[PDB]
Amino acid sequence: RPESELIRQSWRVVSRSPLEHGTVLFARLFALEPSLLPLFQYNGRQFSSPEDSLSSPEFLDHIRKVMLVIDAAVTNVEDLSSLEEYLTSLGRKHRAVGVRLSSFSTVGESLLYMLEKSLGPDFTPATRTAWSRLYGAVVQAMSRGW
Amino acid sequence: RPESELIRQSWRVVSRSPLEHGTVLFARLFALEPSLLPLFQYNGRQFSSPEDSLSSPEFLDHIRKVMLVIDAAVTNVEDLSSLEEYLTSLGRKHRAVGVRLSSFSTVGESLLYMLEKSLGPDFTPATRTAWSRLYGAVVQAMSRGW
Amino acid sequence: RPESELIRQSWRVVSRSPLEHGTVLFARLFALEPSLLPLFQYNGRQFSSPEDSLSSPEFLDHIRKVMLVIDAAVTNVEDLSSLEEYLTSLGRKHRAVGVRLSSFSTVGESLLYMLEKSLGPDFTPATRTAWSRLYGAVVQAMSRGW
Amino acid sequence: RPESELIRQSWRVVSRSPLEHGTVLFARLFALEPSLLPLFQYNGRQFSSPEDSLSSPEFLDHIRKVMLVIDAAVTNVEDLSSLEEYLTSLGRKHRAVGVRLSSFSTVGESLLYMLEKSLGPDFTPATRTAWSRLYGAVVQAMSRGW
Amino acid sequence: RPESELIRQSWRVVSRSPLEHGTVLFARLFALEPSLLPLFQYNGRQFSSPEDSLSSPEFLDHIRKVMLVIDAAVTNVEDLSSLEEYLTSLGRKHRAVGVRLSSFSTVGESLLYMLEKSLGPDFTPATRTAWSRLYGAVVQAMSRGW
Amino acid sequence: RPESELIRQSWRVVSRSPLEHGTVLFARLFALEPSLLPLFQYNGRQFSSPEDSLSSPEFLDHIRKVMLVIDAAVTNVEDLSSLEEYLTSLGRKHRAVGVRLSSFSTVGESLLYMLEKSLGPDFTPATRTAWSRLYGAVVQAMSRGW
Ligand code: HEM
Ligand code: HEM
Ligand code: HEM
Ligand code: HEM
Ligand code: HEM
Ligand code: HEM
Repeated sequence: RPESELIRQSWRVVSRSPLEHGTVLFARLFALEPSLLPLFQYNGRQFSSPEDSLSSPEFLDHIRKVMLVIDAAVTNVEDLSSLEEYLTSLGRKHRAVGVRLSSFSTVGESLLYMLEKSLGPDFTPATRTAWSRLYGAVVQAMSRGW
Repeated sequence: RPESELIRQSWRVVSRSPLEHGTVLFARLFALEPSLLPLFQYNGRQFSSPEDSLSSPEFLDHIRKVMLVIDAAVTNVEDLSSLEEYLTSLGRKHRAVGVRLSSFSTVGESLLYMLEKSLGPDFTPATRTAWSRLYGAVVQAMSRGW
Repeated sequence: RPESELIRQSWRVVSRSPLEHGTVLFARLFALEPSLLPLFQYNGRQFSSPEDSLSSPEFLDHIRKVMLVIDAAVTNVEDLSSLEEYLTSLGRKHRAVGVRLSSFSTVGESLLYMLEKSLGPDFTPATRTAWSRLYGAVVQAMSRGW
Repeated sequence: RPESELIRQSWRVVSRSPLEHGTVLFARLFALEPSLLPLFQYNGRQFSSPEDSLSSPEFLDHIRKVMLVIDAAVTNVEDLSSLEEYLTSLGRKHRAVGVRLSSFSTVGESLLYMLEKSLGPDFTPATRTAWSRLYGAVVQAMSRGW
Repeated sequence: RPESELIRQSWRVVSRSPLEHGTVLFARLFALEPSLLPLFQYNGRQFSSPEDSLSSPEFLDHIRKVMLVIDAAVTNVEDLSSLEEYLTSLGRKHRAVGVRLSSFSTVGESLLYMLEKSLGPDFTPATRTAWSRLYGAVVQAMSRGW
Repeated sequence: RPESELIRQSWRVVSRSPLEHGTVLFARLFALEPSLLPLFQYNGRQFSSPEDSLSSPEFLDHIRKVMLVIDAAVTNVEDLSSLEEYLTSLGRKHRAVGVRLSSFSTVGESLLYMLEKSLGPDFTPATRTAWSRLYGAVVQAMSRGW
């Protein structure tokens, strides 16, 4: 894939500061779909507002985990089947905790939003399409699990 | 069930003032999912904002009805099969008016939110888990209807 | 004042259920001006969302207090100078806790909103103007205090 | 259908200024379901806020297209099978771009909202029911496509 | 002023469709400051949500009036003292209806937002600064009135 | 001051990760007062949504600056007059860019919110009061400038 280098080059920016960038992704996600806020429950409490999630060490650690799994997809962008079973197992964990398959698009839109805002003019049409394809391949792998 | 007493003890607080507590539950529900606001249409009009629903006698009467059905679940917590057909009939009514099965989780999260906020430190881990199980049993009964 | 009976007649509806109606007024107030939410701090904690305030016994008791002071204005609508010093003392308490004079209009708009929604077609033009005048007279009395 | 004239008479108001009215419909749609905002992507960019969509010529042109297709349904209200294949083809296009069948209700609620707000007292019970039936027939035609 | 041509050239875009552009400005204004929504009251009713304002013929006519007064400022950009008394009289009307001097900045930010979104890359730094200066001169003229 | 150690001890938590904590403070600030979003304009563009600010390197650098100035107040908590002229000069800069004195309370509430959420049960009554006093002393110093 020639778009493998578009993904690698565009991820370098974000990968140097994964929590700041992941913070944009989750801020966007809760602005688009605040009904996902209750899925993140730590110490038996529900976040009242999206800004409450940003004060939780557990939640910020969850952001870091998400960013490491996207980073792994980037590392394996030229295949992606090297991570197939890890992603199917990650999908099984999602279904277990009550996440719906239909919510995948909103997370993808939040990731694309975060990339658009970080790269500016460098988030070219080809770069956008390459990320949509990567994300789609990741979600397909995770979808085996429902 | 030993958690039957956790449910009964925790419901006494809320059951003494069902409209105030139900008001928290619906306020939370519309904050998490404002797309449910149009399902409550009285006198051929749509609520523009969540606060509009709180001014409607019909809507507040709907809150009271919801709270009485949760109260009935509490009264029958040691079985729950005593209410099985009433709940299946309630499920049929829901499908009829356009409510989706997928919205059950958001209502459950709103109920758990209302209980967390009312009980504070008394909403222990065991109490939380007991309510999730009760609510799950109620939704399972209602789900026969779609 | 002939509008004294418009105020008395229109207040009877609301006065029979002061917490439900006051709940609409404060729900509207926080929807219009969420920056007022932090002024209501009980047990050293800030409400994260407007729906959090509706779960607080202290806050609901504050609503009841507000509704009793509007009720007192209605009781004294034919004069209003009978309550002048009580209202000036209430104004002093407001300035003390950090409330700004400029926020009076938003509270007035929330009260008028609550009355419009409760009375429907009975909230005639004359009724609206009578309430605006009463509220203005109340705020003038309270404004001595800043 | 006798409600054919209720639909025609009520549409004349809106049809004279299709962009202003369509603007209400989409403003309502994004207020109820902001997660639909990312589906409208032009020039490789995502709208950050609903008000951003109203500044986009492409988006306003999309509103005009939607309003012309509702207008065509009105023109063919006495049958509706004259437009069956056009609507099935429109449904296929929707599935292609990632729109879910479940989102149809929210668009219907936004259309009914726009009609209620435009007609006021002229949006009688019979008029409301006639539009719900028309919209339902349109969505049924479009649903063949998923 | 050499920035007189930057203002004239940038206004031509917007002036051809004043209601669509004014709609962006007011949508932005209510998103930034929803407490201004109650100031626009027609037929003795308050808008519950910003989208309600967009359904009101009176409100859309108010948008057109605002856009004509900005257009007049553009027409007189090389002086602006030709409109001094009209603007002072407009300021007096504002104070009368309860608008605060402090709200001028938010309206200016909404206008600049609308211009940024309409012009894109054509809303250069010099164009931005020229509009800020024009708007400031308009508000100074209107401020005599409080 | 004995509350000097309450401030120092409570700041250690936050001072180790100033951007994450500052991010909570600004997220809260924009949730309470979205009309402050346009004051942060970089590269001649306005943030459409609060989440847009979190993607801006300039804005995140502004957060770091704010956190360093609060850190300086903590370092000088036993006097605070050691920073008097720096703070008066910072106040002059604020007035210059259009910030209002009245917005100080909302920033203080956002800071207290961030501290409450970071410390949990360690944000005792005495700790809360100590921070309110420090913040008040800072704002008093900055207020010379308007
Ligand atoms: C369908 C949309 C999604 C939703 C609603 C969702 C939500 C969640 C939730 C609620 C958790 C558990 C939180 C906790 O208990 O700490 C979680 C875990 C996680 N998510 Fe997602 N998620 C979605 C998609 C994704 C995607 C697309 C990825 C990246 C490939 C991802 C990466 C992760 C990771 C790495 C974890 C930690 C799993 C573990 O505990 O081993 N998620 N997600
Ligand atoms: C799936 C999530 C739900 C949604 C979206 C929903 C929505 C609705 C709606 C729109 C109505 C009709 C309103 C009216 O016309 O007055 C209704 C009725 C009602 N709901 Fe729900 N509901 C949900 C779940 C529940 C649950 C979990 C309970 C409690 C077990 C419940 C209790 C009731 C009751 C008691 C009624 C009145 C039924 C009757 O007319 O006989 N609902 N609900
Ligand atoms: C200017 C707009 C207003 C704001 C921001 C405001 C806010 C507040 C706050 C923050 C409190 C103290 C809460 C507590 O510690 O429990 C309070 C108390 C109160 N307010 Fe207001 N208020 C406003 C106007 C009014 C008006 C117009 C009335 C009715 C005439 C009113 C009636 C009351 C009453 C009766 C109390 C309780 C006072 C006491 O402790 O003795 N307020 N208000
Ligand atoms: C299920 C709810 C719906 C959603 C989420 C939705 C969303 C969309 C989207 C994302 C597009 C493409 C935008 C673009 O690329 O410019 C579109 C196109 C369109 N929609 Fe919808 N839509 C829905 C239902 C409807 C309905 C009920 C109608 C009217 C019958 C309608 C009329 C149209 C038309 C006429 C187009 C242009 C199609 C073309 O490119 O040929 N949509 N819609
Ligand atoms: C300070 C911020 C402002 C606020 C809160 C505000 C609000 C209002 C309100 C509430 C009205 C009366 C609505 C009605 O009854 O129909 C009005 C009228 C109007 N405004 Fe503003 N406005 C502001 C600034 C401006 C600016 C900067 C301009 C353009 C120079 C402007 C142009 C107009 C015009 C032309 C009218 C119609 C006046 C008339 O009745 O003769 N406004 N405004
Ligand atoms: C009154 C409420 C406040 C508002 C609305 C406000 C807003 C702003 C704005 C708009 C800027 C300039 C942004 C830029 O161009 O990058 C700024 C700068 C700054 N603010 Fe605030 N601010 C407030 C209070 C405070 C407080 C209480 C502190 C901490 C003591 C603070 C610390 C700073 C610092 C350190 C800077 C950078 C100044 C420089 O350029 O030298 N601000 N603030």
